[PDB]
Amino acid sequence: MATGDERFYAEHLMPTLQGLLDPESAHRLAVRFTSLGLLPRARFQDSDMLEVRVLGHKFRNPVGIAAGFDKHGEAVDGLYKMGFGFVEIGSVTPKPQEGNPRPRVFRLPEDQAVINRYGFNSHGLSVVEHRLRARQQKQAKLTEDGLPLGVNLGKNKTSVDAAEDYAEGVRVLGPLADYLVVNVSSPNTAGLRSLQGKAELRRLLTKVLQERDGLRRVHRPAVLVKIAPDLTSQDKEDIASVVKELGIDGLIVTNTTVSRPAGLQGALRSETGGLSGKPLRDLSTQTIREMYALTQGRVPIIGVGGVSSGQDALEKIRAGASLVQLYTALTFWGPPVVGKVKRELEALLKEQGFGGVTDAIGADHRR
Ligand SMILES: Cc1cc2nc3c(=O)[nH]c(=O)nc-3n(C[C@H](O)[C@H](O)[C@H](O)COP(=O)(O)O)c2cc1C
Ligand SMILES: O=C(O)c1[nH]c(=O)[nH]c(=O)c1CCc1ccc(-c2ccccc2)cc1
Ligand SMILES: CCCCCCCCCC[N+](C)(C)[O-]
Ligand SMILES: CCCCCCCCCC[N+](C)(C)[O-]
Ligand SMILES: CCCCCCCCCC[N+](C)(C)[O-]
Ligand SMILES: CCCCCCCCCC[N+](C)(C)[O-]
Ligand SMILES: CCCCCCCCCC[N+](C)(C)[O-]
Ligand SMILES: CCCCCCCCCC[N+](C)(C)[O-]
Ligand SMILES: O=C(O)c1cc(=O)[nH]c(=O)[nH]1
Ligand SMILES: [Cl-]
Repeated sequence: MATGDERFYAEHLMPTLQGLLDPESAHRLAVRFTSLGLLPRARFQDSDMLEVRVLGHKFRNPVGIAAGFDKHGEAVDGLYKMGFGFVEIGSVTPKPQEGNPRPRVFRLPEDQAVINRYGFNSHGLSVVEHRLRARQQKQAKLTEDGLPLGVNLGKNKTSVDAAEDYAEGVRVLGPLADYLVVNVSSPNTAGLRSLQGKAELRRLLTKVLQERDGLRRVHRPAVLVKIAPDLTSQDKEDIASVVKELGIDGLIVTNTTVSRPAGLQGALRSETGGLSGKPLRDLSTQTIREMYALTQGRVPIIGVGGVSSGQDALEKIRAGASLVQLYTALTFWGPPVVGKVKRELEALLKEQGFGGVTDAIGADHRR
């Protein structure tokens, strides 16, 4: 196949919207529309070849919405409707906070990229908890039906105890989540990425895991750590070592990059913030590949960064990802991108002689 809506969105609707509205306004409107289920028809029907079992769950397809689109858990059901196999909300911080001053998001159209410096704009734990609670049973059913929910946790700008911020998040939202993410890789909170270093991480993660283990069984989420694409080889080794020592459930690979790859064309390339989309794609993929190897393929990875096609998804899966996420591609191609990626991925799995996604995970390593 290959669709009318895909072409219409790509060639007319999205460019027109970007023309009318700055990126943060467009994002806010998109959250609203999605929250109301005002979406183009998602014709694609997930086949069994797309199902994955990981992280204590069944995932009907392996394509999720990355953190940052639904920061505050306002559009979860709309996102499933859009065809994502799983939804991750957040980052959520303990107390509400405004984030950085505007403008703080920038398009690089020539690069199929975005740069953001939101700074964990967040409604806070309390608000989000209540919002999730209002739909908790409906989510339990969705999760049973292979449509899990992740919650990504951040820390407030003025916090004097990062580990406590994460612990508070585990206590408040963990009971509502299939998986939690310790996001220690935003580039837009001072000092945060230092939490990726070995001693800090071990201390923070031990606390987080303790908190988690203290939740009742039916409310006990998987815990993953989301890492930057900008780590040294030493940092990566250290993270793998800690994940193994502590039994962390998985990794999310990667956040945005503070690098500016050679060749960027957008006028806005030198704006401060994290860069996402196509220029991030292979950097991301390579990081997955390295982490999979460092963890002996025993630690589930959710691969993210510059996925806008089936090939992109498959490349990450073959590199070691059990699941993938996308955000920036949505910002270019709109909702039809979801079915596009899934249709393309199913075709390529068939063409490469995989019985389904599961058979492709980590395949490059076994060559
Ligand atoms: C506007 C924007 C906001 C984001 N905010 C968050 C966040 O709150 N937490 C997080 O873990 N990642 C956040 N990210 C990163 C994405 O989850 C993802 O890791 C990254 O953008 C790479 O995927 P992509 O190239 O498909 O966008 C954000 C990304 C963008 C573009
Ligand atoms: O337009 C953007 O630049 C932008 N930037 C971001 O950083 N985040 C965003 O979310 C966006 C907007 C992307 C978007 C997503 C969904 C839609 C949509 C939703 C429902 C129905 C039709 C379109 C439209 C635009
Ligand atoms: C101005 C010359 C015509 C170019 C417009 C592009 C053709 C249609 C694009 C795809 N469609 C919107 C029909 O789905
Ligand atoms: C609310 C819709 C207002 C639309 C006004 C702009 C129409 C320009 C069409 C541009 N394009 C050829 C890319 O579709
Ligand atoms: C109101 C300012 C002009 C924007 C009108 C909306 C259509 C913009 C489409 C731009 N472009 C031709 C590059 O697609
Ligand atoms: C709402 C402020 C700017 C308008 C941008 C585009 C809105 C398009 C509305 C489409 N719809 C068919 C649902 O009415
Ligand atoms: C009814 C047409 C409304 C005029 C819209 C003016 C364009 C807004 C500027 C957005 N921008 C090009 C900076 O993205
Ligand atoms: C955030 C920009 C949204 C603009 C276009 C919305 C199109 C909605 C189509 C709804 N329908 C249910 C009619 O498909
Ligand atoms: O809120 C942000 O600035 C944000 C958080 C995150 O983890 N990644 C990112 O690119 N932006
Ligand atoms: Cl420059």
